[PDB]
Amino acid sequence: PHMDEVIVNNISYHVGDWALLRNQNDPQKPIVGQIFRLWKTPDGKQWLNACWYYRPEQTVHRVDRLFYKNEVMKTGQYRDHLVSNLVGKCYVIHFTRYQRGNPDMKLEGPLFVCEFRYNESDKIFNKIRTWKACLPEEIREATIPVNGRKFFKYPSPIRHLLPANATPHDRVPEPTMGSPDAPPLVGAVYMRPKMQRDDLGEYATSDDCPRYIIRPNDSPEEGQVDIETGTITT
Amino acid sequence: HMDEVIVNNISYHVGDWALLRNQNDPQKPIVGQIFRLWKTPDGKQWLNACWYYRPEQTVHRVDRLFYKNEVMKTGQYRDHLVSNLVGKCYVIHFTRYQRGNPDMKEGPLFVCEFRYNESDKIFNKIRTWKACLPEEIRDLDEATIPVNGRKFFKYPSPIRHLLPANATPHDRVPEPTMGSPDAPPLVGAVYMRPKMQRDDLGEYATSDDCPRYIIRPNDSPEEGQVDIETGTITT
Ligand SMILES: [Cl-]
Ligand SMILES: [Cl-]
Ligand SMILES: [Cl-]
Ligand SMILES: [Cl-]
Ligand SMILES: [Cl-]
Repeated sequence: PHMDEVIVNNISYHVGDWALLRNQNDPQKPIVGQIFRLWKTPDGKQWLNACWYYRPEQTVHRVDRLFYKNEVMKTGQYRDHLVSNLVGKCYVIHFTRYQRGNPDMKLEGPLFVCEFRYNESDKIFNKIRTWKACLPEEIREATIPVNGRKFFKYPSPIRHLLPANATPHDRVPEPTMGSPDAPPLVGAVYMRPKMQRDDLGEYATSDDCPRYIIRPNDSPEEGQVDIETGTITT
Repeated sequence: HMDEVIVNNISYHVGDWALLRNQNDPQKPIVGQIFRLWKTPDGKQWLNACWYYRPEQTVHRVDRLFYKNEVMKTGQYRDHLVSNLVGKCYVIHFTRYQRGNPDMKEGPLFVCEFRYNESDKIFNKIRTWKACLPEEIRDLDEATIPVNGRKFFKYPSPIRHLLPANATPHDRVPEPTMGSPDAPPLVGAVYMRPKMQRDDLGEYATSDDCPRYIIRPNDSPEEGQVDIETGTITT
């Protein structure tokens, strides 16, 4: 609670900003996060606190779970970093909002989409339906409407990590830890029975899937696909 | 991002000296000074205090002397839940307490002369006291009431009884033992060293010399007024 701004490599950061931080577990895949607090310590160094958002490969989940192209999940981790950890800006958008249009902004980096909060303790994904309560209180934006947008969802990036002797009644596995001051080195996958009803299109094995979701190999043959965001309009 | 914190109907502000619950000893609180306060997304209120050790919590020569209520400054800037605050206190700078008294009224009176190196176990006399404070009050001037002819009783180490039975003047500096990591050491250690002839700060009981403003154990003067709580004597 000292500073309203910090500058790193000729770039400003403020509380509320979406930014990337150095990951000690993978120097090429940065931690995606949002700054909640800035300050200076007695020694002159500048510090910040960001709520960590995990990439799919960093979570523990069923092997059949599908993700959006650039999906991230919010955690209960709020961590302190030397501002010299910042490696650039990005932008995380709430899926419900992104369903209806694009952010009216000039993104200064990669765009990530979030639909779920991740319960690190019980390994449980929960749809966030009140984005506002997730943000720092001192920031609680326009949107460019798009006609009928759909989302390609893709299989787990760590689906190849299912144990050879897995069963649908296995205990939920633990993530693998690397550096203590970093996101999990790698999550883990496990097996469960199919389901009939699937309101949010979470799993590839479910009988039902929402109409705005295109599951792998469904392969439509009409519309315009945005390779980068894996979105499609028609 | 907070201005003040109210615990048990007591207001705490940055730059304040206070007592924090010590998980190694519920009746011997951590002495600290509040460097900053803030609220986390969940609403809990936090603070960052610079820890100050008591003698029993440090590693030092078995013949080291200490003032009554002496504390040392450390490099430990720790975060606490403000619920940890158990009371106010005040830490005064030896050189100041040497000339007189603080001109104010909210708890136990400690004095600090030395800062403590946790890596090499070195005590270094503090000459620039303002540099140890939070930036916000670093240049704030305080009132001191002059007291002529004040001397200090020094006291033998409270953990002298922990000297190994086979100690020598050339044994390596020992390590403290840690209890809770969310707390200062459960207890420090003592070791032996050859004594010195010149000792300006009156640090050791075996030194030939001792400055005039210090009175070592057994060296009792048969005149003057003694304040029991602080071990100060005048006239
Ligand atoms: Cl899952
Ligand atoms: Cl760091
Ligand atoms: Cl595609
Ligand atoms: Cl010593
Ligand atoms: Cl705590």
